[PDB]
Amino acid sequence: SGFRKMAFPSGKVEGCMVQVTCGTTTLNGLWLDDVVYCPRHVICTSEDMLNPNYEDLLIRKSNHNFLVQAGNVQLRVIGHSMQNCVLKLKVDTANPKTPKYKFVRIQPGQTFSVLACYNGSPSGVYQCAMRPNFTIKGSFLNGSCGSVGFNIDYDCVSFCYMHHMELPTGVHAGTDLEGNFYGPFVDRQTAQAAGTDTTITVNVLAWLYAAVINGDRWFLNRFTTTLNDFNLVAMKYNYEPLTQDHVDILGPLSAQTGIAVLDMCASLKELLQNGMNGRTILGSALLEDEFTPFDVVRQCS
Amino acid sequence: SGFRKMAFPSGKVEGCMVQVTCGTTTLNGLWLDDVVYCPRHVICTSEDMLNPNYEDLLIRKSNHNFLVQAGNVQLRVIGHSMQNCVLKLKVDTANPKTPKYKFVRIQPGQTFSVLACYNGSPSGVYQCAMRPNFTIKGSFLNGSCGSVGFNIDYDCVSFCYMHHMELPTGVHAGTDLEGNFYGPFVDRQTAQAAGTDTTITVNVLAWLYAAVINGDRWFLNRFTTTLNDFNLVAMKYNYEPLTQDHVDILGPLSAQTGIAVLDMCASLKELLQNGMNGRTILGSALLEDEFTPFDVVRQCS
Ligand SMILES: Cc1ccc(NC(=O)c2ccc(CN3CCNCC3)cc2)cc1Nc1nc(-c2cccnc2)cs1
Ligand SMILES: Cc1ccc(NC(=O)c2ccc(CN3CCNCC3)cc2)cc1Nc1nc(-c2cccnc2)cs1
Repeated sequence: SGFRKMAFPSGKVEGCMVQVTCGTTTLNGLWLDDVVYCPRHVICTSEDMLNPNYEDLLIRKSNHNFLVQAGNVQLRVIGHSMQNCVLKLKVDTANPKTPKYKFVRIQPGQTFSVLACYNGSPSGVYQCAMRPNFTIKGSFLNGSCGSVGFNIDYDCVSFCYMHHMELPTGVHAGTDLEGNFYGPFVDRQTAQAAGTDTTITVNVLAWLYAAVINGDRWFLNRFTTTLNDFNLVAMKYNYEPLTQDHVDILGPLSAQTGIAVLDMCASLKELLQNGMNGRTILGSALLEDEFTPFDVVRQCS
Repeated sequence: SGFRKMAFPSGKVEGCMVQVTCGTTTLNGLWLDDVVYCPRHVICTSEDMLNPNYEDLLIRKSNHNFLVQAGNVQLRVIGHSMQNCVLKLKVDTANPKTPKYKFVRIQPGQTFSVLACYNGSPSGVYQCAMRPNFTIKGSFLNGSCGSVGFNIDYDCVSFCYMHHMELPTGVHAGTDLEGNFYGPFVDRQTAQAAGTDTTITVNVLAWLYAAVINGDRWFLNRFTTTLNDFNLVAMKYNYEPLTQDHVDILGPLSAQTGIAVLDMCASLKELLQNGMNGRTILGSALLEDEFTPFDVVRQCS
C-alpha cells in the first residue's frame, strides 16, 4: 500500500556521470563506452551567448581544450564532434561501468527519472513528466546542465533527456541524447518562453485508479459518461482529449478495480466541476497528472 | 529553480541488496562487510505469527537453512545471531561494494530515502519522513521487507530504517539497523495500529521558505506574530509546537529570504485559518511537511 513519486534506482546512471570543463565553464557529461556526451553550450563564452555559431566555436577547439574527469581520474579526449545540440567527446578509455543502454525519445505525458548532478557528482534523484508543452518541471541549479533523465527496463537504461537550460518561469528544457531539443527551444539567449500547458488526462485517470487500489473511494459515483461528453468537459478545464487508445491503455487498471474507464471519467468530471470539498486523494488536494498508467501498475498491487 | 521530492542517489545502497530465503519465505537483506542484515520474521512459519518466540525459532535454525543470493552468486552463511528484531547472517565473503557507512537512528520529523526492493532486486527510490507517530507513509508491497532507508553525507551512507510491516491504515513500520523498532510496534500479529499523528511545523515553515526562494510569494504578509501566539494556533490545527531551536534552525533560510521566522509564522497562521483560496504553493494545494530545513537548503539556491 501507499503511493509515492518513485524514481528508478539511479546506480547504473551514477557510474556514467563525469565532469566536462572547457575554459571556465564546467558541467556534467554522460560517459558510455568510449564517448562522453554533454551539452554543446559548454564551448560558449560570455561574449557568445546572443548569436553563437557553434560550428565556428567547435572548429576553433582542440581535444586538449576539453578536460574530462571521471571521479578522480582524468580521461584523455581523442576526438570531438557535434551532434545537433550535444557534443560527443571520444575518450581513450571505455567506461567499465557502461550499462546496457538505449537512446529513446519520449512523448509528452510520459515520465522519467532525473539524476541531478553537479561537477560530475550525482546529487539527487527525482521523478519528472514531459509536459504537453515539452518543458519539464525539474529541480535544477546552475551547474546542473548535462544531467540526464532515464527509465530502466530490466537491466537496460533508456536515456531520454539531457538538461540544457532553465526558462524564465523556472521550468526546464533540454534534448534527447541525439541532441534534438524537446519543444521549440534553442541553446542560446532569446526571449523564448514555455507555451501554454495542459493537464495530462490519461495520467489523472491512472492516478484515480491508484487511489482506488489504495482505498480512496470517496470520489466514486454510480454514473457513467460517454467519451464525447467527457471530452466536452475536458476541453473546458484545459485537459487533453481522452482517446480510445487511452481507454484501452487503462484496461488493466479498470479490470483490477472493476471500475469502467467511462465510469471513472464521470468521477473526474465531478471533481473538475465541484472540487474536492476539502478532501484529499492519495495525500494530494489537487488532481495529479505526472503518473502514467504504467507507473501506477508498476507501483501498485 | 523548482522543488521536488528528491531522494539521494541510490547506487551505494543498490550494491548492498541481497535476497534472503528461509523455508518458503523470501525477503531482502543488506550485505555490509561479511554480514547480511534482515528482518528476523524471515524465520516465521504460518503457524507461528500469533505468539512466536523468536529465540526458540532461531535456536532451531542452522546456517544451511538460510539461502542468501547476491545477484547471481549464492553466499555461504557461516554464522547466525539475533539482534533485537533483525537477524545478522555472517557470510564467508565480504561485500566488495560496501560503502563507508553508519547505523544512525533518526528522529520523528527527519527525512530519508527508501530503496524499495523485491527478491533482493532494487525496484524504486523515494523520499520519506519519519512521522511524529513513528510510522512512515511508504510505498511497499508484499516482499518488500528488508528494504532500507538511508541518507548520504559525502561518501558515507547513514542507514536509518529497515522495513518490517504494513499497519492496517496502509502506513509502514520498521526498525533502525540495530533492530529496534521505531514506535510502539512489534513484529508479530496483534491489533496494533498507528497512533494519532501531527503535522511537522518546522518542516512546513522550511517548505514555505523553499516556496519564497522559488518565487511563490502570495501567502506573505506584513504581520509578525509571537512564538507563544503562534503556538496557540498550532495546537488548534494539530501542528507540533515550534521551539526556539526550530527558529534557530530556520535561521539560514530566514537570512537568505530576508523574512523573519516569526514573520513567516504569521503567514502560516493565516493559511491555517483561511486556507489557500484556490491557490497553490510549489505545486501543492496543501501545506507540505516532509521537507526538513536541511532538505530545503540542500536543494534550493
Ligand atoms: C542554454 C544555455 C546557453 C549558453 C549557456 N552559457 C552561457 O551563457 C555562458 C557560458 C560561459 C560564460 C563564461 N564564464 C562565466 C563564468 N562562469 C564560467 C563561464 C558565460 C555564459 C548556458 C545555457 N544554459 C544554462 N542553463 C542554466 C541553468 C540554470 C539553472 C538550472 N538549469 C539550468 C543556466 S545557463
Ligand atoms: C511483521 C511480520 C511478522 C511476520 C510475518 N510473516 C508471516 O506472517 C508469515 C511468514 C511465513 C508464512 C508461511 N509461508 C506463507 C506463504 N509464503 C511463504 C511463507 C506465513 C506468514 C510478516 C511480517 N511482516 C509483513 N509485512 C508485510 C508487508 C506488506 C506490504 C508492505 N509492507 C509489508 C506483509 S507481512
